[PDB]
Amino acid sequence: LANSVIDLIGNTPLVKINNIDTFGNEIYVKLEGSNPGRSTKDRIALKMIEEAEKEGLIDKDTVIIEATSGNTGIGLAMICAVKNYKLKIVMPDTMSIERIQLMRAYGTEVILTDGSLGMKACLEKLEELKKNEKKYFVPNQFTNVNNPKAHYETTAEEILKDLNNKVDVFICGTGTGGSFSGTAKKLKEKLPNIKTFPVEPASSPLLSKGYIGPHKIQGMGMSIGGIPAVYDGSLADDILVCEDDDAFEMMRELSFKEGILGGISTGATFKAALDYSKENADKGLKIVVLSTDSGEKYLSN
Amino acid sequence: SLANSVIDLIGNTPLVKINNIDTFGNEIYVKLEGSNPGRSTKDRIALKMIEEAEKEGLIDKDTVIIEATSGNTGIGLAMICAVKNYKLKIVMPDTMSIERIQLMRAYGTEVILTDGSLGMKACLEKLEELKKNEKKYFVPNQFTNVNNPKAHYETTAEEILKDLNNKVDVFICGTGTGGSFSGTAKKLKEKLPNIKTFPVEPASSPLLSKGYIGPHKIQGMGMSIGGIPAVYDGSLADDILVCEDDDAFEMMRELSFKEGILGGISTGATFKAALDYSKENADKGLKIVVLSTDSGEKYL
Ligand SMILES: *Cc1c(COP(=O)(O)O)cnc(C)c1O
Ligand SMILES: [Ca+2]
Ligand SMILES: [Ca+2]
Ligand SMILES: [Ca+2]
Ligand SMILES: [Ca+2]
Ligand SMILES: [Ca+2]
Ligand SMILES: [Ca+2]
Ligand SMILES: [Ca+2]
Ligand SMILES: [Ca+2]
Repeated sequence: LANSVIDLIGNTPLVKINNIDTFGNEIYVKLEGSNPGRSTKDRIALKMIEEAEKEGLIDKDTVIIEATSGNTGIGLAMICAVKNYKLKIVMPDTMSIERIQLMRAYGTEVILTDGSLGMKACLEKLEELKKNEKKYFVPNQFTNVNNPKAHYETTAEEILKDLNNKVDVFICGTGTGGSFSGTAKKLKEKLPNIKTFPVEPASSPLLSKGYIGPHKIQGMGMSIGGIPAVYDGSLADDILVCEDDDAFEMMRELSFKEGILGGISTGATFKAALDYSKENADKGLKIVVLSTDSGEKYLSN
Repeated sequence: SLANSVIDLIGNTPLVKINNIDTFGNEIYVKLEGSNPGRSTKDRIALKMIEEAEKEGLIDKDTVIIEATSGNTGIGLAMICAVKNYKLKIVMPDTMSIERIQLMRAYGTEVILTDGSLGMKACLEKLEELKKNEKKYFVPNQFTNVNNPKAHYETTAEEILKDLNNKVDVFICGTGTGGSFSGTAKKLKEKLPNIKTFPVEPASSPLLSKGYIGPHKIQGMGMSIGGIPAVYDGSLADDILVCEDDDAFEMMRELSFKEGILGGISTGATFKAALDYSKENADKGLKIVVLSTDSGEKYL
């Protein structure tokens, strides 16, 4: 028994890749789409809220307000439904409409900004919304230590446990950089020789080339006007990248060949990992790819 | 939770207690079959129908799998066939959610549509033409295949018994084929002779309770193949429950708003029926289990 869907967060499965040729290394995909909110962000939504509760920052009538590209908003929405908190989300209008529909299904109010202005415009709009709220809490996933800490505490421990501490490589897409940075930090503490790589959009190559651009890999990319505080670049053994169309193609390869329905970022991160495996062919490496969300919410794209 | 493929993730779904919605002094637990990798309970029957046919020698590498479905059985089959590299063709009514078509095609399925005003019977008729064009095929036929209710008899029911430590008073389940209801109820009644088990049908297509069919919006429920499916066992039903379309939608929204449970339309219908039942039997301390057949994302 679970007492609520909150008890279903985490403990997600790790699936081996069987049909796609992985070049003499083993690739495992951690399916964060299995979380009740259908993304890894359920983990950070839960920890950011639970820690704020313990700190006395959230009353029953505190309005939670967050800027998000979607999944953190969905995770927060689901948790706020269970907890009976009021949530307002600011999101760009360029993200999948299914994100809006999911948040609204849980009772969350959505405020939209012009997506050509990036997540920075969301953060600016949130400042305006604060002026009309008597009592609020902003989780601020871009700076809140409880974003990477959630992954340090749970995501990484699950990887270590499921693979019996045999992990050579970990690869993860980045937006805030929290899932990469928190997970890689714990993995590196327990497995000093592991290699950990973040992925970013080839069309918004902030970490690899120093500039941003428009791209279609929803959830990835850094558009707040700098590198998020929760990203820890010292953990990156290299920066990997993926083109928009390659990300979409790999998403369909995964569903056609493995029955794995992941999001666009999963396609991007997996493509990067498969390229890495090919470059490192026949080494018998155990490579773990984080699939951030499931692919259901991208049928409209 | 290391898995060799998504097939290993089928089953062992969670039972969640309802805590915010008023359940009238009984405990209601929802079995969340949306947690399956294909997002419905039909993953269980897709897996058993295919695995049993493999063992029988009815599926070779070049055998085309052909099935009529309202969606979820097709999605389950598609995900399993993707892993196993079998060619799948599905016939579905054009009145079901477009997300069903997109999901099945994502897994590589060829999806053929029939006019939904004609019901599932039209899908079954269309299967005849598809059979003529294939040298090797297997039709799982969820409406007649005992491996549909047997999957639930073997796994779903045992998970319910295990998770509640054999303390279950009432089981309530929506019907389309009748397989999930009939398989699960059969096992539960073999182990718990006092348990009450109820199927739910759409109030506006009350075939079992009133002997006629009609239009409804509770996708996945209802019987439109031209009679009662062979896998439905009406001797297990302690009564026939129903739900109206509007109430099913309202309850779907109540579940997501108040419990953070995003279930399909049939989950709203089945849950509303269980709530009504619980209200009529208020304050008896009954342990009521409701099967939530699928998750709600495909209805957006
Ligand atoms: C198939 C289905 C049903 C009916 O289940 P049976 O076990 O075939 O009676 C109910 N709800 C949904 C969402 C379904 O896909
Ligand atoms: Ca150490
Ligand atoms: Ca290093
Ligand atoms: Ca390209
Ligand atoms: Ca009462
Ligand atoms: Ca035999
Ligand atoms: Ca195929
Ligand atoms: Ca195909
Ligand atoms: Ca009504």
